[PDB]
Amino acid sequence: VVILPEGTQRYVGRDAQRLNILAARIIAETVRTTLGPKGMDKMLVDSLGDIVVTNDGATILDKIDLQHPAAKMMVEVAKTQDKEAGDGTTTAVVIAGELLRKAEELLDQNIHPSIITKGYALAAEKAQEILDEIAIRVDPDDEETLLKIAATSITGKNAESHKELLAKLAVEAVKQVAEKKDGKYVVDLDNIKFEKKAGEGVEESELVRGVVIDKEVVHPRMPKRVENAKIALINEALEVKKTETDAKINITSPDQLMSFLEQEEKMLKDMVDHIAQTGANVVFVQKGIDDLAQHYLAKYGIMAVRRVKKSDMEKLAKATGAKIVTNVKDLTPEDLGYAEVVEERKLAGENMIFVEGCKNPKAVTILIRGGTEHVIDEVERALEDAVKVVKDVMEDGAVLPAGGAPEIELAIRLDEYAKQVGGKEALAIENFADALKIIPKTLAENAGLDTVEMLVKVISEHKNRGLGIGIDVFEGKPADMLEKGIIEPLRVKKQAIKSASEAAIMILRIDDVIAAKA
Amino acid sequence: VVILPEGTQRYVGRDAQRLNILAARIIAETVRTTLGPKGMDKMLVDSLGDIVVTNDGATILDKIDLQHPAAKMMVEVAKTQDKEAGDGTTTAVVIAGELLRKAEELLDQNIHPSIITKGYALAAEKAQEILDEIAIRVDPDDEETLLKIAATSITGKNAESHKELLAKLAVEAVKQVAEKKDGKYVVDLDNIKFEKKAGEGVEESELVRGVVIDKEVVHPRMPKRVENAKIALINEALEVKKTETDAKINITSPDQLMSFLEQEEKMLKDMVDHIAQTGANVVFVQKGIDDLAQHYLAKYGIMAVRRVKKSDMEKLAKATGAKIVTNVKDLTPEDLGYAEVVEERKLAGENMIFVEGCKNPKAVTILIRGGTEHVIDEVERALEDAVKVVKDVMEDGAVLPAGGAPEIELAIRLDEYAKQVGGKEALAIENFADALKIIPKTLAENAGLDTVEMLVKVISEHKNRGLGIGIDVFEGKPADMLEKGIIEPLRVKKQAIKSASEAAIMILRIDDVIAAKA
Amino acid sequence: VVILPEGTQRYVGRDAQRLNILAARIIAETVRTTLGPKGMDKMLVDSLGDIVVTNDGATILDKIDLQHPAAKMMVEVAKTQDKEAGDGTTTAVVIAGELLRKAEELLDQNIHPSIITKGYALAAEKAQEILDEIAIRVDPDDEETLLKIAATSITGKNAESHKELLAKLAVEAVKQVAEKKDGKYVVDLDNIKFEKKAGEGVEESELVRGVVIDKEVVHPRMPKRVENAKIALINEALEVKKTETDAKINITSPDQLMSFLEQEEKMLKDMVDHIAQTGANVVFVQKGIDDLAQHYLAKYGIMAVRRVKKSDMEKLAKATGAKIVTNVKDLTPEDLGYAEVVEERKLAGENMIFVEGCKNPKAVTILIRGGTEHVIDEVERALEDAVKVVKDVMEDGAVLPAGGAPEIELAIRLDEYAKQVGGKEALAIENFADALKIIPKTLAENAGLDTVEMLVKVISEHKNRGLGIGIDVFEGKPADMLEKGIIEPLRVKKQAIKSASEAAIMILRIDDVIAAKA
Repeated sequence: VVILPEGTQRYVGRDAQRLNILAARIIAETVRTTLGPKGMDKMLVDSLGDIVVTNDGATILDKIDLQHPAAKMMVEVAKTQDKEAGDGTTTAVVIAGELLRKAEELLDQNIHPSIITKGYALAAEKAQEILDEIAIRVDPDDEETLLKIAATSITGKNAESHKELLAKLAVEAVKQVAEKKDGKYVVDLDNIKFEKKAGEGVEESELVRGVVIDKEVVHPRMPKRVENAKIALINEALEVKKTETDAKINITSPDQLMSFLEQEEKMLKDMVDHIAQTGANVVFVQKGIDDLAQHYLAKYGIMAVRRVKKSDMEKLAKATGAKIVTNVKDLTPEDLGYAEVVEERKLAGENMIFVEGCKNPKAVTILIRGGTEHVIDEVERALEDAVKVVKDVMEDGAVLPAGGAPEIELAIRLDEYAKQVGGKEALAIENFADALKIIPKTLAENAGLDTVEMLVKVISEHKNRGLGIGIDVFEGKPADMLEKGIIEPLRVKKQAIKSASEAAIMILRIDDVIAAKA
Repeated sequence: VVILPEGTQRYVGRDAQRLNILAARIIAETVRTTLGPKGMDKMLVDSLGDIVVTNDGATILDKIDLQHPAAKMMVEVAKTQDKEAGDGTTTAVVIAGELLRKAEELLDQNIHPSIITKGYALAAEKAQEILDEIAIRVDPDDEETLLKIAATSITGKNAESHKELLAKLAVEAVKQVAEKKDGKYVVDLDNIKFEKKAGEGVEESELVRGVVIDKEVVHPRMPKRVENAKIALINEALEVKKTETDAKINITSPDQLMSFLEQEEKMLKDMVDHIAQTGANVVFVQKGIDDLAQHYLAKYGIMAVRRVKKSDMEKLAKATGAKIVTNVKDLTPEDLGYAEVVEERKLAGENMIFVEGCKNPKAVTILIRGGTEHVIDEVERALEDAVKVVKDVMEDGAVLPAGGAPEIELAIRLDEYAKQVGGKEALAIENFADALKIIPKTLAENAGLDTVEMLVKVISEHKNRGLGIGIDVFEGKPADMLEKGIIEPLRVKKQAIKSASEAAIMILRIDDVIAAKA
Repeated sequence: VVILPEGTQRYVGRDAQRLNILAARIIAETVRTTLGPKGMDKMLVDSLGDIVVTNDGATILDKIDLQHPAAKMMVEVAKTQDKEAGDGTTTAVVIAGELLRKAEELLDQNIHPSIITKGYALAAEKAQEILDEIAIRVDPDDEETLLKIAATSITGKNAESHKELLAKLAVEAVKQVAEKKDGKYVVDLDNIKFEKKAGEGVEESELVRGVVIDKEVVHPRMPKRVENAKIALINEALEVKKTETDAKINITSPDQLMSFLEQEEKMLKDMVDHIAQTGANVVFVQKGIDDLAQHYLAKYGIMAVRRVKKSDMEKLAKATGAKIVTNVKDLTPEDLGYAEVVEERKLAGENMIFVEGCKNPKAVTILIRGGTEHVIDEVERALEDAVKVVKDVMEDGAVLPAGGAPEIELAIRLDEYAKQVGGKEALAIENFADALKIIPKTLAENAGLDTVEMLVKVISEHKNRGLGIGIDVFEGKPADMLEKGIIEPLRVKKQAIKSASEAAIMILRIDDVIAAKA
């Protein structure tokens, strides 16, 4: 009997399983080649011909147009990993793939899915306990650590050539923006601007203790540089105000034509006059500025920029100290901000306003320079992770070695744990532990090393020497990640195992796939 | 003669019956593999490409694009179960499938349909008396019982890995929200919000004795945290009011251009002033909030949120005690609510507002966290069922054992009831009793146990040890369900038989199908 | 640069392997469900609506229209197995598939395929030795064991309902036509004919110590039954002969039109007359028989058949003892054969000739009766196997237990062998040993038993009691196969392993698939 529409496709039991797992395995196999300091990049071109060159796992999975649903779910793993911890996106997708691969060996041995699923949930929970335990508690503020986290992050990415600098710029920015409260920090990444402009070299990028607005000084007669600038922030358009209630002038005598043109003229002037009287010499207006207004600002020697982005008004406020005022009328000197220098400056041709030298900015800007548009785009991404990863540490105060060290310890510990629980769940558990080895395994692989030999060396060397033993892909030998300074946030590995696990266990429970026709 | 339009399909008698019962049987066979704590899930992809991975029967049947009308009939059963009792969607459809299957054996024996129908109705009514009679009455808020109900509900779903936590949250939320009238409890599930947000793990989900609104503080200079918050709830927009009747300002002198602007200016300000005067320091406005208003509101150090959903306004009142006022002017201190803490906060990046720590909230929020969108989506569903099962018991005050125990009880007795009425109705009644065993049969079937033997052992032991005996899928052995806490609501089983029966009878009365071309 | 033609497909490395192996495994999982006493059958309908219902692995794979190259390669395994041992066609394919599954696990470890390949060959050669050792030697003609071989061969098929009768016929037939040159037996399965005729049940099937031919007695006045028949076997047609060299009669007088006519008559009469003179009373002619000749044979009371099939002439000779002569002229008494009864009978309404009661028939016929044509076709296949496995044991005094006992013995021993080889080959040898368990595994699987549990009991017991311990699917537990009388030829296992092994190694060696557009 015709129950489902002609065109609907369906797979049940093992077919549903074989398919779903394979799609996931293939996606993981697609991004794993990107993982690690010797991992390479992918060039992606969408339907419109837009080109994206990047090493980022999340970006890749996001830009690429996947079909198979199982493959789409893996994307969720990378996306969530990215929002919560920054780095580790390729790691989570890769681990998720391997977990499934190891589960199908069991699935094939006829272990009921519920058992595998239960075993994994146990291993996953136990992996978090171990991580919280073997993590290196650190000084949320320690610059030396924040720098290694940043530098380690900016590795195996196009921008690695200038990681010392970029790391430095990334740590400084987060430190400044970071808000202290209860010996515990909180970082709002919106207080860090990323302004990019091709030209020069990446080595020319910098941190501006203030804001870099891609705007211009409205009037040519205004000053292009103001030293000890008193900044005023208004978001009310400098123009002739009209009531909300409909209203219309009723001219009855010829003299009114003038009296009303002048009244509007006076209103416009009084606004500018009011501004001047606060002693402000620089004004940023979120909205428009009539020509007459601009003219008086110019005659006052007041520099002015109009139609400034809402988010840009906020950064200026936090950097300069200035307080945004809705109406010019309410502007007082106590609302002006400070900046050592504010000036129009041309970058790769285009003019831009620089508000720098702010006392203690609560918002900062990283100016990214580079040889081509594509270059500065992939630097901005590298920098985005660096910032988030630095953030993770200042907020968590916990760090771990990299090089596969965590995944290796976990694989040793979780396996021993398996023996403790026994039964068929112990099979799922030891399989979970096994799957974790793709991280160290993939690192050596991408480095063109003999996968089998390396694992043998690190595991044993790690078992002997300790928690920090991981793979130094550059030197192609086991090494102490801690001494090498190869370090990452605890959160990266925590979120990575959480998302991958939950995703795997969800996919692993699907024994019936029913897709309609598109 | 050409009576019907070309393309019209028609089936009569055995044909009409054979196809109708087949589609239903198949729809039942499709969701049965989802039944029980060992049941699996289905991934459903629609014509747009949106993915739905779940275990819930109603969701499945609802999301799938069914063609055959008899199949569409079954969708009604699962749906009604879901609204009325929450859990039990799949079993209702399964029983309905089985009932029709056993009925056809009688049709084939040439028993007139009206007799089979009569037997089923007799059997179904008798089943309700039996269910009401063996039902285990317990007291409405017995936390221990409620926790077993929620835990039993959560098992067999993706979330089961964390059922202890989720059960606890479900129960707490319902106990708090529940209202008692005349020694009777009534629960409006609208006083329980579910907020989702990927990141962390399902293990991080919590119960907020207050409200989590997905919005942010409208003004940057407003506080982001208010401790002993005095909350004001207003829905009228904080903007310049206009009459319902049309009006237009008729300007006649220049001095007016200013006088009217300042009047609107004053109106805006007066509102904010009035709010401040009540003592309020946190205000949720349902409509919009003018820049000028936000500016004054800010200067007062009052946190404010614009465009808050009406449903969220209602639960903020229920929770904080605040009273929703329409016009700012009518706001009073007695209209203000309380919250131990109200603060903006970022979750996986996106900002949010927490109104936590209310005295005796009447509405609460279960904040769900998870590794991926799909995971929190399924968790939400599980939480939904859990909550409704807990509601069933607080309102009904009756519970039954699970594991196919009730069905085995029903099967025994109903079969004995048959012997009583005798005749041909007796055949229909004894078949209804037989049909009821798919539940225990399917539990064993999805667990990989020998259906025939398990069925023999339960019915046997059940007859010796009574009501409590059902199947323990996790131990592949019969067991006292009451002892193991494997318990479920009386409503779940009652509503199941009701909908399963009426549907089966309706289909069974059909001896002519007439379908027009689409 | 365009090297290959558009439409050409190519896969390389892991892709070529993934594809090839997945293909092989799928084709193996497909025929897998027919293995063992509780293996089921498949109905194959080709493009011409022709229907085939078997349990035979070789028949299935040969009839299915396979697209994938890898799949096509498994067919050769099934086919070569059938030609050499009869049974084990499915086993060979199932093992080959598992062998590849276990090998990709090593491929994923990045174990060079050269190593996996070398290891598998060691395991295979070792397996042959082990088989030759554990092989139980018996008397090639020992009826007792011969019947056990046949009876186990037949079980698990449609004709098992009558495995006693059928085995008796098979063992009897092969024994009779079997030739013992020098203390060594050799058997030509061509001396055993299979005749099918729908009608009655499979129980009426029988062994004719002679030949059954689907022909009729050429002339009506000829005897339909001849008691102690003196059979004559003529090859040339009984017609007016003609020279090889072109020739024509040149008539010159009326008297010749008649003399040449009477001469051709005389020629026909002499032939028949001559035959008659030998004393022959039954005559099978391979070619035609002129109407005049028929008339004479009739007068002489000689029963004759014309147009007898060549292969039947040879069976008639081998059975009756008659010597086949080319020209009637050379036929003599010493050439006549003997049959205790040559008679015409109707079967399913069709006339057939029965030559039975032969002295020491060297060619024999098994007459197959059945309920339908399909039933009869499947019994014929069931018999073709019984006949061949019996043949195996008469030429090889070797026999082995079944129920997966051999594969279990091999898995245990080959695992030990691995240890003394060590290194990565050890891994490969272990996987080859592991792979061998799908036999016992799927035997239990098809019986509905628990694979994991069974495997543990069998191996445990086998280790305790010895070589004969295997799975008794009918009783659902381990048992002694030798006592139970469940034995198979040594050949079945030896060939299976070879074919499976050589094919697996061949596929593992591929790393580049290049397919032209069809």
